[PDB]
Amino acid sequence: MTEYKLVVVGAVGVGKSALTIQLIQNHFVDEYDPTIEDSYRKQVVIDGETCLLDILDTAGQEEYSAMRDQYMRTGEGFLCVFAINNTKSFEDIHHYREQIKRVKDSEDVPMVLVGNKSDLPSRTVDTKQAQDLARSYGIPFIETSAKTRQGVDDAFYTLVREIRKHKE
Ligand SMILES: CS(=O)(=O)Cc1nc2ccccc2[nH]1
Repeated sequence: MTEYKLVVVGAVGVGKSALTIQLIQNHFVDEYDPTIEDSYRKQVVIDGETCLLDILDTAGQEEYSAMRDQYMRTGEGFLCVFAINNTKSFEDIHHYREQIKRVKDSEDVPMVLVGNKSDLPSRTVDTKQAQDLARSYGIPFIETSAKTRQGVDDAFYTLVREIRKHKE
């Protein structure tokens, strides 16, 4: 049972808890709790490899800056979760990605881009805007709603595969 550390980083109003809990105990929480640091751990069968996935839900407040470098250095994977109900958060990803590069010290990093609330009718961002951009970076774009549970496991399995490819 190999250990995999996945840190969840997103913006405010994305509902990261709705994604994490949906995978942990398969529960959808509509409520928005001010998460500071929530530890999660789940055992999944990655294409046959049952491993231990360590997940940490961080805060979305800019107040935590000095502690940012701390968790970003121990995180094997970075779960960039944003909501397509806001076009501002789509730009904030660049700030995070650019910073992550500074903490990773490498251009090669198994990261993907996902968008929650893809089931909301207030969708102001289209998939093309994300696909075209993701094409440039060369990163797989996966759209999964944590409300209806559409390819949730698949989105996590793909990430682990990317990490394994980097390892070996
Ligand atoms: C039970 S735990 O070890 O606190 C959960 C966790 N999730 C993580 C993600 C990245 C790095 C360390 C991480 N630790």
